[PDB]
This record gives sequence, C-alpha cells and structure tokens, in this order.
Amino acid sequence: GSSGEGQKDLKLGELLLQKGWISREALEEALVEQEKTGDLLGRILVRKGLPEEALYRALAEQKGLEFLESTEGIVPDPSAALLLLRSDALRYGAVPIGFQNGEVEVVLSDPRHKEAVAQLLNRPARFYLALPQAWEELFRRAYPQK
Repeated sequence: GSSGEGQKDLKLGELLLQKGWISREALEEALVEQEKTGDLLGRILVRKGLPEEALYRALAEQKGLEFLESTEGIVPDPSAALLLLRSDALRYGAVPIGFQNGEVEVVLSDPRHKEAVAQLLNRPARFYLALPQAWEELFRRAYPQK
C-alpha cells in the first residue's frame, strides 16, 4: 500500500465524491468506456445523461479557478479588450470582462494553458472557468463587430 498514482479519472472522481455529486455505479459505467477509448472520463459521464457544467465546475476547484455561472449577465469593458485582443483570445481560449480588484477578470473555458498565459501576460490578471457554450457567446460580446 501507500503506492498510488491516480489518473485524470481519479482527479474528477475524488472531487465529485468529496461532495457526493455522483455515485460509484455512475462512475463505473463511464470507466468501461475509458478502458476502450482512453479519453477524459468527464465526457463519458456527461454522455451517460449527466450535466456538462458539473465537469467544468470540478475542473475549477482542481486547478484553483473560480467557476462562472453563465455569460448572459456580463458587460465586457472596452479597456479589458486592450490587453487581450480577439486574436489572442481564440489562441488561448480567454476573454477579458473588466478591471476588478486591481486585476483584469479573464474568463477561459480551456484554462489548461492558464499558467502559460499568466507568464506571457506578465501583468496582474485574474482567471475564471466557464463552459465553452457561454464562452462562444461572450467572445462575440467582448469582441463585437459593426
């Protein structure tokens, strides 16, 4: 014993189990597909009829980013777009929304590169986690076109 590893499955599982969001049986149903595909079990769970948002919500605590509810109730500032352009936004899956607490709130549905972006920016920025569904609609609100 005391010789563990824990893969991406464990990372989702432990988190869900911490709050008791899903049950062992639901995890096992998805685990069988992961054994044949090797893909991220999170999608497998969602494909069994589970909510997609619950995957993003877990990813938020596992990376230490606050999860975002939706984007319909947001007003992206013009000043926010001066640090993150629409070109850079799609390159890193990030969209700024405004200056808050002396930092700039940036919403990302793919924070996999959050730490890379933090270094590249080399300026005080804040990062949140949202679904790609809300992100696509917000990207157009922050970067509109006449």
